[PDB]
Amino acid sequence: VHPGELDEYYGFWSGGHSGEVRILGIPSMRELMRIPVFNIDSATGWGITNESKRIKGDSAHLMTGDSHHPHMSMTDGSYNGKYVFINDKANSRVARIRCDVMKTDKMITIPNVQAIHGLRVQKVPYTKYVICNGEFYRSLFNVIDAEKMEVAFQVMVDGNLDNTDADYDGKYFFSTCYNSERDHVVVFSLERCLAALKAGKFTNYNGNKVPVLDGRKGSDLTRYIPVPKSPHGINTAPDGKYFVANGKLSPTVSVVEIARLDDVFSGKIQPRDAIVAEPELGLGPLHTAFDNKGNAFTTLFLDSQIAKWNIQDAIKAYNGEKVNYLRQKLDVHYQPGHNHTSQGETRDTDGKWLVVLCKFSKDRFLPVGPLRPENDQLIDISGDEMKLVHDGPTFAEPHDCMIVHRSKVKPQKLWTRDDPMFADTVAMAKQDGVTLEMDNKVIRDGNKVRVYMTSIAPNFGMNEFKVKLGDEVTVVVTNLDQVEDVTHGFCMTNHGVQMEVAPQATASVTFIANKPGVQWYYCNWFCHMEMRGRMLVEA
Amino acid sequence: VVHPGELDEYYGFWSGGHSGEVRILGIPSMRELMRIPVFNIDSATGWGITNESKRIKGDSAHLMTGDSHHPHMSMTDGSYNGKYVFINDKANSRVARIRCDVMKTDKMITIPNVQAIHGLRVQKVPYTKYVICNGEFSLFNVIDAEKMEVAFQVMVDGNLDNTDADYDGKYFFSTCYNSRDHVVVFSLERCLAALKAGKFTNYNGNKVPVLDGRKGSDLTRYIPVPKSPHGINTAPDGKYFVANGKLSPTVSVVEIARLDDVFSGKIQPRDAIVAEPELGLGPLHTAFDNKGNAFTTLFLDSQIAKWNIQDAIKAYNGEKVNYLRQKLDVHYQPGHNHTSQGETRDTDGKWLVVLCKFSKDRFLPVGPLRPENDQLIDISGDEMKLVHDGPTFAEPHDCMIVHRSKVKPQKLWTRDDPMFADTVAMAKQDGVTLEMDNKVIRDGNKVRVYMTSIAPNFGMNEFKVKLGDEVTVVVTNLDQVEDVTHGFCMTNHGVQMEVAPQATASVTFIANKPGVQWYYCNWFCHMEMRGRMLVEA
Repeated sequence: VHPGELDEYYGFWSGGHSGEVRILGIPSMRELMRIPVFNIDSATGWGITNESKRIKGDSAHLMTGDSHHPHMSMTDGSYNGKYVFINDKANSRVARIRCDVMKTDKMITIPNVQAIHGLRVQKVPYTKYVICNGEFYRSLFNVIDAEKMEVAFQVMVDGNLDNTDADYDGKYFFSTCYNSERDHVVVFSLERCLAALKAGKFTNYNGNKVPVLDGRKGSDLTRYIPVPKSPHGINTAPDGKYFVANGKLSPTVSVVEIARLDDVFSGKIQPRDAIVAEPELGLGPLHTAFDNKGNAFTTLFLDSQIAKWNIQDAIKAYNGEKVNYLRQKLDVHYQPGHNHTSQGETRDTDGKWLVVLCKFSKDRFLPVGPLRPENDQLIDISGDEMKLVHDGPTFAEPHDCMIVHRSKVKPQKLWTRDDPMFADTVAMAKQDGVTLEMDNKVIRDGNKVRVYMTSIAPNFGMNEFKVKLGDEVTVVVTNLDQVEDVTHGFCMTNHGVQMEVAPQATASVTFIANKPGVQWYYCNWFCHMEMRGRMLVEA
Repeated sequence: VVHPGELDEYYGFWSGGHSGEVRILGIPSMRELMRIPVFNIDSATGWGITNESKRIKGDSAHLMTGDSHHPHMSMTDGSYNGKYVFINDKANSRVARIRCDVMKTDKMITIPNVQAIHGLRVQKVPYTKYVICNGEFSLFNVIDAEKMEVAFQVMVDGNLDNTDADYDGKYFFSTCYNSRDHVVVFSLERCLAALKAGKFTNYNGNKVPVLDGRKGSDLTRYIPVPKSPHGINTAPDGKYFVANGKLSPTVSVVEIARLDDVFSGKIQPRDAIVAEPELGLGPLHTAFDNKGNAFTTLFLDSQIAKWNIQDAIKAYNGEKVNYLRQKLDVHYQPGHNHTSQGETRDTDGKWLVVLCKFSKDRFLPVGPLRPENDQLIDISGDEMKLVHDGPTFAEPHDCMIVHRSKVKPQKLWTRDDPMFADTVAMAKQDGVTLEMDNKVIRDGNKVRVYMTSIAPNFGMNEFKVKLGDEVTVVVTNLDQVEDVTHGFCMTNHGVQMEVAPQATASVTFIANKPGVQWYYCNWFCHMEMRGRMLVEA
């Protein structure tokens, strides 16, 4: 990607422990934007603005989180560009990002659980539900309503749940049990789950209304396919025909044929009969991604490699044929966890790019101290041979990523005044008699002051206001510029308050006027230089 | 082109801008290798939340944000020594020191008498004894690099913008954006003289020495420069500085040798100037190669102008000569630019980096918030060539490029490190030896819990607290291999922290939440590292 040329895909990377989501240019691998979710963001005021606190809700007091599995919504198994879903492994939260504006717009705490592993989206007919694994010793599969951001129901299971995926028919979800020689993949029949809901075969644990179903062994709702051993990843192939459970402690992967699952649910066949391959690949197989020619790419954590293999040949070998299913092994640097192909989790898998997330970079970059970056490696798989083309230092241990063709995402260039994200601020303003598109007013409410001001580069609509020492001050800034990329900032000097105000947005922030005398506020973002003003704090 | 297996030639220290951090970049890759938290609350490392970082932030530990402005590395003597990086928080009147051995912020001060801080540079020669910055009361601040305390302040007329230093240790310089305006020149020798002679005032409840550098004073000389000048940049031969015209289409070149005679009264302030070349609309900032050329950002024109300094001197004295060598479009609205080792005697003329404020069409769209564009230009050959377009987050104001040989960080922490010394001292008063103990100490409604970690285990499986107890967790990573960072994460309490090999970190929270509460090693250290805090009603 020379200068002047554009990337072909957007990458949505997990921020890991940074609590953000990152947008990347694929194949350049350059970071284009950071979207704050679970962190406190100095740049935007996310965590500190009243709008962001409202979105955070009950968890607004949390300052950190571990951004885990980012997935984008689909319509019938292709990305639709609408939302990106992400979980906080550390605090039992799932967040939704709206891709028109690239900001987090909803966040929920999942009830009845102390941790959240694994998040994926329903593929087909479209993303109605988001699924993830919870724990409290025992496990709960969670089905969340994507558009409502509410928990629909949960299914209690035998075992401890790890990763999840979904099929390409809308009938089934599945998850790996990391603990119960064999472990299992639990398969969830959605039809049967929804039936059981209408019948009223459910419980609520104390202090909530989330309906909990019984999906333990011998339930109608679930079948347990045995698989070795403490498996990790579970990955659906882009033809809808198989899924792969990744051995981890065992040097294999088990391939299951989704068409057989009905027969397992009827008792027409036994759970083991779902499995149609068990190819030995190498030590520590964690995660499998797929191309468009029926090959798979599996990360070998202990071996530090990617194994390319062919799924039809593996099925043939499990039936005693002499065919080589392993195509190639490629060293990676070092300790690969997850890997993802370009549009890989969808029907549009194009077989161009494989990304590998390696946990230890070692000698691969300049030394920068005891805290070291991870390595994200870009692999050209478009040809017969896999080829390592780029090493991407990466911060705070991203767990997972997602790659979408640019044609499927179309962000806004400006906010719109009716956006739900600052609707409640607009509501508050209306209560005070204030029209945000034209007014610069100060409202006095007891020991509170709300200060409504507009900004048009190169100045604020209010030169100054006067408050008392001690007063709780709320500042509502509306950026009335109508030109793309003309972000304004509001910074109240020496109070540790700053926030971006994008074109057409309103933002607000609340602080105590603790310091007496003339305080300066200004436009911190390049919006000029006059954008300046004074808060006179009186003794 | 840095291929897989090849390493970058230089480290870049990039301003975090409004992110409040410093970024470490590989040059010429332009890959972000690390983020050093400074003025921000960092979720990944716990910086801003841990007791160690709160101690370093001091009187500003309540602030949750800032705008990290000018990163500059220490020198000996006109050459980077890799020891420290200094950086200011424009928004909150703070300066911070990063130790490059550990790549962490080790000191932070709030500067007195000042309501905001703009420029920051390091003394070059004989070594980085002082760090200099500009404050609005305006005040010139001289900070003791090593001690991180303000040595003295100098009151001037007009409003200070950017600053630089000479290559002899005699003179500091600053632009005034408000009162032709001026560049104030400060004589260090005469400033130190006046300190010793007691010719200084104090303010308020600080005892910071404040000297008079207003017009007419012995300490300062005001050189007139058009118009609301921005950048002030010292050429790498030490002979000139350039003040950047901004509103005026020019740069002014002052000859540093002439400044003694300006201070003596032998020549006039205006006689300092030896070239005023016209370059283009909006000249903001200049960088230098190692062949006599300068590279100036033209903001309104959106270009870089390469010109020659000696030819501009010749043209100023009537000669019929062409000083302007090339103009280059950049994309778009160039603010600052820096050359590889450019602000030192080691300037190598390999690479120019340009910070442009508007991406517009250069990257995939990503919403109403757009990245800025950091453009890498190859300046080795005759003409300048654009080789790379670097999206950057949150408006980086400034950067510096240092050769990798001059930086040499630690692989591990050491137990005596002053960054956890007071924790170590607190553990000692509790009778605790951090390299071996897993203990719980009870004190009123305080609880101190000391634990060790060796992958894949915490030394303490579980402990018991009452509801509402104030709990400090001190974790010591005892692995001895590089790159085996651990984390401590107490689930559902919004507490996480990195614990690098041999380091100690502590975090204090209230146990608000009854019942079993899991903590674990969030960072890949795995997978057993788990443990239970039992909170009892």
